[PDB]
Amino acid sequence: MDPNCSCATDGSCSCAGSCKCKQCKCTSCKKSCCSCCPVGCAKCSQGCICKEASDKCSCCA
Amino acid sequence: MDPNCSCATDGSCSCAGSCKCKQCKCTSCKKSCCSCCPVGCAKCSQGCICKEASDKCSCCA
Ligand code: NA
Ligand code: NA
Ligand SMILES: [Zn+2]
Ligand SMILES: [Zn+2]
Ligand SMILES: [Zn+2]
Ligand SMILES: [Zn+2]
Repeated sequence: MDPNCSCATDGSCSCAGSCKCKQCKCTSCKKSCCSCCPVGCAKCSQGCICKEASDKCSCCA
Repeated sequence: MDPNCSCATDGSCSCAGSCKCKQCKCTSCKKSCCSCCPVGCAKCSQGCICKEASDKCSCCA
């Protein structure tokens, strides 16, 4: 339940993207690296390239 | 054609994952953030958590 994930660390959590974690450690959870892109974004797959403002981004299509 | 992507920067590239880029800027390309996980890995979607050794990882299922 490190600063970045508040979940149980025993493998059992089913948060599946409804958590508020920054960097969730649950295998059920596939949230995006940013608020401006879907989790599937091609330009961000090797690493997030956006500025963490939130809102909406100019670097991805 | 920055240090991290060698592609043409005009939108036209169709490398689609056959490039050697570290952080490819082409919208056709969906390579993984690491060598030990598929691009779809749940634990790495908000940010890569693995150690860049390459090989195979202990943090993801
Ligand atoms: Na990409
Ligand atoms: Na995740
Ligand atoms: Zn969880
Ligand atoms: Zn979660
Ligand atoms: Zn390319
Ligand atoms: Zn590429």
